[PDB]
Amino acid sequence: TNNMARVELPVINITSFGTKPSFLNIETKEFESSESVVLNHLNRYVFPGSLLMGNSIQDLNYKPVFASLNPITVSLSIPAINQNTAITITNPSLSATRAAVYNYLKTADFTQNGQLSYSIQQFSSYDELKVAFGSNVNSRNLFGKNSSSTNVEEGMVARQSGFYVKFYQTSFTLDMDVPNGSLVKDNNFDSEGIEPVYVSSISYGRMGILAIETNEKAEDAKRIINETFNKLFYKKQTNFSQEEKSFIEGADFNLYLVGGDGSTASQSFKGYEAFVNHVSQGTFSKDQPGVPIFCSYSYLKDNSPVKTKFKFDIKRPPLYVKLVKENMKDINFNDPDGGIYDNKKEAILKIYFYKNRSLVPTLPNPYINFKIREKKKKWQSIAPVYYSSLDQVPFNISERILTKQNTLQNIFATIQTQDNTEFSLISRIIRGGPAGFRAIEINDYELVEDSNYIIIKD
Ligand code: NA
Repeated sequence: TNNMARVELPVINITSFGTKPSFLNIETKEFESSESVVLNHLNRYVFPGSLLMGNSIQDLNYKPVFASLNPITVSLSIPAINQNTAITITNPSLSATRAAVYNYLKTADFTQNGQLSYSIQQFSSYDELKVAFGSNVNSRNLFGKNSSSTNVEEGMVARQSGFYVKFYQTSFTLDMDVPNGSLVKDNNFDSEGIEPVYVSSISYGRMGILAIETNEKAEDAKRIINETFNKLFYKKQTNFSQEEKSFIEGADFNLYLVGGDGSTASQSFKGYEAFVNHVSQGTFSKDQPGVPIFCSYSYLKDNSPVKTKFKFDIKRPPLYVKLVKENMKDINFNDPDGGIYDNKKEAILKIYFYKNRSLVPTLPNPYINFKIREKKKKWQSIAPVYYSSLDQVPFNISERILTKQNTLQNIFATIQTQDNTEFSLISRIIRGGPAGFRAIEINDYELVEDSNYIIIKD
């Protein structure tokens, strides 16, 4: 009605844990998007010219501003068949858009599958999927991740590796010409003091965001996902390999589908049959030609593009480590209680790397330093000495700090402690020689406290 304030859209702050979208750095990262996925409950507000409260778009809590609008001219493209046609919509509204579109399509050549696209991103927090939606939508709620599993933080990838596949089929697009003058006819409308935005570009069709958690290794998961999407989604081919089918059988899949008929589907699944049902190309027709899957907005005053700003706070992935004695061999070389008792306890030391206290594996980068203390207690006597417990033995104590990295890039590492063998000496105890202690060598190995990891001692 009178003057209007431009509400600055806040920077969307995303905390991630070792992950970011592939298009970055090519810790903190700032970047921008200009397309927003249109959840299908909002489709009625997403049409060329649609006027929305300027402070209501980033959280997707669209609030329309009722106003009388001048005619608008849009380019209607079917990109799968490189067709472009200009149409003027005299009275911008949802229903003016649909009447123009449906009427054009009844006579036009169309597309069965539209223009295909997919892209893969790694992620660790479900907040990061906000990037794929191009808004501050609560992606945790959309994927069912706003509750805490016992001893695994809420909103997180639970398995080793998380990936999301944003994939969509664009049947047609609507792109406004920049208004030559005023988008609105008269400035009596009530925008509650706030400069509004209007919808200036829309892509139509169907879109999914497929969340994939898996315990396979990130490098192999990215590869398998990409190759199966290429084969199935791009090339309509179901002949997968033995490697692909088994990854599909073991991965957790969570699909958020912006259906091309207006429906919204959240589907969890597993298995090659399900994967082929949900990743196969949808099909369009003239009576179901697609619905808004993403859009872009422009400011009313100056038609300038509304930008959604993202700031990733990339934290270090959580690292839990457990020292474990494997292939334990305990040999009593003799023991007749006629002098001799010789026990040699040997094991292969392994550190296992974990994402959380539920023992989900992780693969720390090869530069993180793991420290293991070898506390050697050594004690000898020519004749056997009686101690009620080993606490009372006057050990010659000595310590080494062993340093190890995940050189071989696995979810565990063997800690070699001696030349030309993988075995560590845990204890050599000789008794009698008679029924007391003649020689005690025990190595107590324990992880050393460090800021780069949390020790699980179990
Ligand atoms: Na939608």
